[PDB]
Amino acid sequence: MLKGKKAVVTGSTSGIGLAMATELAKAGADVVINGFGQPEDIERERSTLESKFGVKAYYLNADLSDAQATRDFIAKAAEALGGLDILVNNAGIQHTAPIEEFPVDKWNAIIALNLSAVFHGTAAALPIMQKQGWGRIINIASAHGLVASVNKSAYVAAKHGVVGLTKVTALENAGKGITCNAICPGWVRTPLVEKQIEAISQQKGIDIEAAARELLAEKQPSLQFVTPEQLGGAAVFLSSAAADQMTGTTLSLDGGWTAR
Amino acid sequence: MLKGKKAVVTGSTSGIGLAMATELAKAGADVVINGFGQPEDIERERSTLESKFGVKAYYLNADLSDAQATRDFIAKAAEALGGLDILVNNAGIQHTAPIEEFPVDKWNAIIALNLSAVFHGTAAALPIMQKQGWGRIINIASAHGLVASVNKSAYVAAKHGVVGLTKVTALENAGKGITCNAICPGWVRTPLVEKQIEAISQQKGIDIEAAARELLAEKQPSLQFVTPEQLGGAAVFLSSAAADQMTGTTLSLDGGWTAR
Amino acid sequence: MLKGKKAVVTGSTSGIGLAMATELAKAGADVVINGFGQPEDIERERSTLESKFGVKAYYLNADLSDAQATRDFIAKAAEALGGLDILVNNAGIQHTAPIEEFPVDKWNAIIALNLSAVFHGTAAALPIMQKQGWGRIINIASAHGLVASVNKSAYVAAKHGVVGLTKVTALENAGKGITCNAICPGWVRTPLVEKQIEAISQQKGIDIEAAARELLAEKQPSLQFVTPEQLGGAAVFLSSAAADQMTGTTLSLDGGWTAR
Amino acid sequence: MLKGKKAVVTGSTSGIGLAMATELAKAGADVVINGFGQPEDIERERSTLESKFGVKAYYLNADLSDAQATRDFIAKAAEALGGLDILVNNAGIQHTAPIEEFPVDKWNAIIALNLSAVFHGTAAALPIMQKQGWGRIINIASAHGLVASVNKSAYVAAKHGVVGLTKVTALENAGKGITCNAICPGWVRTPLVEKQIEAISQQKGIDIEAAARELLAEKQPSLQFVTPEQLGGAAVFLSSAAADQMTGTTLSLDGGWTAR
Ligand SMILES: NC(=O)c1ccc[n+]([C@@H]2O[C@H](COP(=O)([O-])OP(=O)(O)OC[C@H]3O[C@@H](n4cnc5c(N)ncnc54)[C@H](O)[C@@H]3O)[C@@H](O)[C@H]2O)c1
Ligand SMILES: NC(=O)c1ccc[n+]([C@@H]2O[C@H](COP(=O)([O-])OP(=O)(O)OC[C@H]3O[C@@H](n4cnc5c(N)ncnc54)[C@H](O)[C@@H]3O)[C@@H](O)[C@H]2O)c1
Ligand SMILES: NC(=O)c1ccc[n+]([C@@H]2O[C@H](COP(=O)([O-])OP(=O)(O)OC[C@H]3O[C@@H](n4cnc5c(N)ncnc54)[C@H](O)[C@@H]3O)[C@@H](O)[C@H]2O)c1
Ligand SMILES: NC(=O)c1ccc[n+]([C@@H]2O[C@H](COP(=O)([O-])OP(=O)(O)OC[C@H]3O[C@@H](n4cnc5c(N)ncnc54)[C@H](O)[C@@H]3O)[C@@H](O)[C@H]2O)c1
Ligand code: NA
Ligand code: NA
Repeated sequence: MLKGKKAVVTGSTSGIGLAMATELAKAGADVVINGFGQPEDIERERSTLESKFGVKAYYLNADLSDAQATRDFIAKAAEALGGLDILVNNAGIQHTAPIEEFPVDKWNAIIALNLSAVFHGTAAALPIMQKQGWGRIINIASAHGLVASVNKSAYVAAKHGVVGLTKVTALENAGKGITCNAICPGWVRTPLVEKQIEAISQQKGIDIEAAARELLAEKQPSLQFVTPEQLGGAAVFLSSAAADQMTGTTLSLDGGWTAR
Repeated sequence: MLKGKKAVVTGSTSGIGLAMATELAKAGADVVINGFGQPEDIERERSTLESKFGVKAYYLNADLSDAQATRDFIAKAAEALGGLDILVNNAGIQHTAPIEEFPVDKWNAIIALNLSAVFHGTAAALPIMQKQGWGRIINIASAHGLVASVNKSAYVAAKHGVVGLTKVTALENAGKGITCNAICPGWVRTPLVEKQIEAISQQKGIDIEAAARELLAEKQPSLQFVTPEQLGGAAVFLSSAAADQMTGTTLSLDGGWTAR
Repeated sequence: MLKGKKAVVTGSTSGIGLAMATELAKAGADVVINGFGQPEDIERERSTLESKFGVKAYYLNADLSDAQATRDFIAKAAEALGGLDILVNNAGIQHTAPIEEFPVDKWNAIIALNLSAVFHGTAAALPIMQKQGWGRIINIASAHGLVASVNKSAYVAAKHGVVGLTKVTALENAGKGITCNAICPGWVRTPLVEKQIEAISQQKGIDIEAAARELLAEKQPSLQFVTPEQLGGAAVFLSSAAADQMTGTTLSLDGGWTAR
Repeated sequence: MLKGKKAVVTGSTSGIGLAMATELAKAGADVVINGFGQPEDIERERSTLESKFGVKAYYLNADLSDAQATRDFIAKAAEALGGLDILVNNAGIQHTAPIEEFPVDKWNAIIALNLSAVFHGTAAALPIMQKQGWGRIINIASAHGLVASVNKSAYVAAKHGVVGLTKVTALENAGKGITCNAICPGWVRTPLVEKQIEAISQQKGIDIEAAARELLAEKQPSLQFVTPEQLGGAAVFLSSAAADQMTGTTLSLDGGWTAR
């Protein structure tokens, strides 16, 4: 547990990030959440963190595709929390197309959010962590940080970048009480994946649940989705003392994707 | 936690394996321990598992360099425990020499224990796990399962083998409720490493603690040893529900060794 | 050999790229070269390709940190050559600083050139290669595409990105007669590295050649630099028929860096 | 080219090894071949190396699953050739079964040949290479040296072991003029694979060529087999000066297998 700890999760209004936020609050951390969505939904999430788990929670809206906005977000988060012990760099987007058709503006958007925001958020968080001699940076990469699939040039590039950046962060901070690791999930049935399921379903002329099975069968040997709650549990483990010497590495929760 | 669970740890009379056993018993598992040592020491360890943690504990002596003895060990362990939910394949040895000088009998001994015993123990455990639709196989590999160092041909080969075998085990059992993963530690200050520290100390004409620092500085960016307790905590995480879709992968606790 | 082939090498006015260009021309390819430098030097290089090797050579100035300029460069290159069989994405820059001090504009410049230019150049080249059913895309990544070092966040990220992008390119084009691979060199004594050598020399108060030895000793077990000519030979091999089923992979020429 | 060079290829009476031998002889090396088969066939192969390529060729029968026989084989090979510049450790076997059914004697046979023979052959060859300050050790691993498939526990373990051993060999010999690398092929249509094709064909009730397509489609994105001649060309490249700083690494010729 994490009582007393101060955590920030990017892209935590929904999906994996919301589950990360929830598991951290359940472990006793105060939490800054972030991301887009309907204002009434975001506020109900923020207030639920506080009323279920007895922590402080803050929502800071920032579009993390802008470098300065990300750096300012971290400073505001730290001010809200009174410190910053755990940063989860989670916000991300996807777009599928073959390379020769891949929109330039989608390349730029995915690099900006999925890769550069991790750099700017880390850069802003590190001096706070270095001053207190304790920190956790948890980057949400992907199985696509280690291997590739067709039609995902920007995302694969970005996620491979995140894995590299994680290593660098870990080595620069080696021995300082700060670790940096990349969680690399396989398929998790959030809206980011439901769109891909829907696309397969129209391509193949099949019901959505058949399409979900086809999506799994191609990549994920277990034939089951990874859950956001599992991922939250992994982030809680990374934040624990057992993981004090776990740094610069990848934690794959991928149902076997990368074993073959 | 693991209340009700039945665990076997090979090479658990001392070192990392003893800490694994201890963390599993603390989480509520009954435990079979194994390995060499003074009989009075081994019995005090066995009885301490029971009296501190309120579990059942058994010591089964088996030299796991013999295939049949390993397979018979698993059967006896399962009979003692009334089942087998978690197998930790930990027992291992080391010998350093350059390849052209590496004793053939040391090659054979390290392959037999560090690689083949993992295969024979898994083979014996799997049908039990397959019948109950739940299992954890946790192989203790090394950073030397992913990268190399000089003078460790047999050990590096073996540990790379263990990582491959882990993948295979995971894929054959994908979706059955059984996962298989390899913990890959960096330096942990057990007697296996203290011998290497002593060897450096004589080579360099320096005190043991200087030698320990030199051993770390060459490989492990954090400049701190991984602890057996950290490793036990990782094994407990691998046994948890959060790790239900973690299979076929490596969990590096290595102070940054593999990041560079 | 490559008689008849049409090759483009980015960042080929000096360094590794010039050697790539030279080895390709020696194998009989016509070559488009690119990059910055003194106009008289660039023209002597262009004319030397033609007069020593009896090929056609063209210099096209393009700043490949601009997406549209890269895409237009490829189109102009193809028009000059009358086709495009081999693309070597080589141009790159470096900047060293720890993350919290790393200039934002240097992050952006290194991502733009070292990662995004590979994407835009590939995207423009692919349809030409797809129409003729033969192509080679050769991306110059680095040992820093697979592992990290301190103070190189942007470059490591970018080069890891290039390795991911290489995979994607290879899978999208699998079986079409087009391969895509990443050459991953260790240290090569170009001006990009001589600046780092000079920096070590001032930090340590030592002569340049001592500093060059220290730079090698830390990373590169062979204690010798990789040469640009070796790299050119690797690119020629990748362009050969023996490499028709070599695709989506990395070719490390790194003196052992990534083995440990 | 390799005029003057002295090469040994294990398991070169047929398959990949025969093609390796042939490409080396074509490049001008004298060659020792090895392996099982009909005596009239083996002698026609030996004499053909000499009469087509104008080199000396020798057949030495040794069962390389025996350590001493392997070490004695190398000594006899060196005596026949008058030296030993290039060793290709190629001989291997396969057996498919799930782990719990995998015969113990097949585990032992595959570890002995596919892993331990590489160690014993390297150990015997190294002192010869160290004395002349030049050598090439080329280990034939597999895509199964980097990733896994079901029902191939022993082979995957062994091939992962070979990749580890390759690294160690390279680091111990770093800077001595000796390199060690692992070629990692995907599917190559030799008798080792034709048996697996036949097995699929009976499982699925389909013609052999359909079965060959299914075998490729599952693993190898290019949908085409790697050829033995391609592999021979890779071994010739590894033996060249361009590869003087290529050491401790893997060269994947796998049609994209490991990119996804
Ligand atoms: N779903 C999966 O299968 C899967 C697998 C591996 C990795 N991932 C990664 O997990 C992360 C979360 O994915 P998800 O599936 O939960 O997606 P999601 O689409 O469900 O959630 C994305 C979150 O990011 C926020 N966000 C989007 N653009 C933003 C911006 N510019 N600035 C700030 N916040 C922004 C969204 O509002 C939301 O909170 C992403 O990095 C994704 O790449 C997902
Ligand atoms: N110490 C480290 O730095 C380190 C790092 C990474 C991986 N490892 C691995 O962790 C495992 C445990 O190592 P350790 O450092 O605790 O070593 P250790 O020498 O302290 O303990 C080895 C244990 O194995 C037992 N054992 C030895 N031979 C056996 C045999 N033939 N049959 C049954 N049991 C036998 C010993 O009695 C003891 O219980 C080994 O697999 C080792 O490779 C260790
Ligand atoms: N030198 C090494 O040790 C080493 C090792 C591994 C990988 N690399 C990579 O090899 C590649 C070449 O490096 P190098 O050492 O030859 O460097 P270099 O500095 O000697 O040459 C860089 C080349 O890129 C050109 N270039 C720079 N900015 C450009 C721009 N915006 N547009 C177009 N061209 C531009 C330069 O004019 C020059 O031709 C880079 O991608 C580098 O990352 C180098
Ligand atoms: N065929 C493939 O798809 C493929 C792919 C990747 C790696 N490999 C590896 O390539 C190597 C050659 O495989 P192949 O497909 O050519 O197989 P093969 O069965 O066609 O040839 C095997 C060769 O090894 C010899 N051999 C077998 N047992 C031996 C022993 N005990 N001692 C000495 N020689 C012995 C055989 O006589 C023959 O010369 C093996 O290491 C295999 O693992 C093959
Ligand atoms: Na893979
Ligand atoms: Na490494």
